[PDB]
Amino acid sequence: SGAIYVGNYRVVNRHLATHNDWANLVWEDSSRDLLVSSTTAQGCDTIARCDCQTGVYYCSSRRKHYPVSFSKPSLIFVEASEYYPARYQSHLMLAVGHSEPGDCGGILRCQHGVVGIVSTGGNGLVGFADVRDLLWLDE
Ligand SMILES: COc1ncccc1NC(=O)N1CCC[C@H](C(N)=O)C1
Ligand SMILES: [Zn+2]
Repeated sequence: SGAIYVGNYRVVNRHLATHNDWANLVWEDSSRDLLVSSTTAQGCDTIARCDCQTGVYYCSSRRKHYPVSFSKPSLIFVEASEYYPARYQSHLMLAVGHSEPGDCGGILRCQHGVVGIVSTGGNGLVGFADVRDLLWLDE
């Protein structure tokens, strides 16, 4: 679990969005595993606008943060799960690191701000849904 709170927006993994997220929907994209909902309170986070390929992510299944080197956002094949058929997920960044399904939502940050959230993993890989191209989150 986990979310990014920026301005009057909440960014979550689309497959973990709640009834309240869908009732206050701003934007969603199944190919990116992202959903953004509107909030009444002002959010605590800021979004990185950079080309960093290193950062630190929060891993809830270890109660720890780990440093990572990750690929540029790309179109990556993701195996079928209970949430989606087998498909290509876009804007995904992979790194070597630990994850379990419940780690989805953990934030990846660089020195500039939030880069994305944990969205996929397995066998010592972890994948992050990038949010740095979503410029409207800041307006
Ligand atoms: C962090 O996730 C994991 N980590 C380790 C083992 C397995 C997983 N799970 C996944 O990768 N899933 C399940 C949830 C929906 C994901 C998607 N973005 O399509 C795919
Ligand atoms: Zn950065």
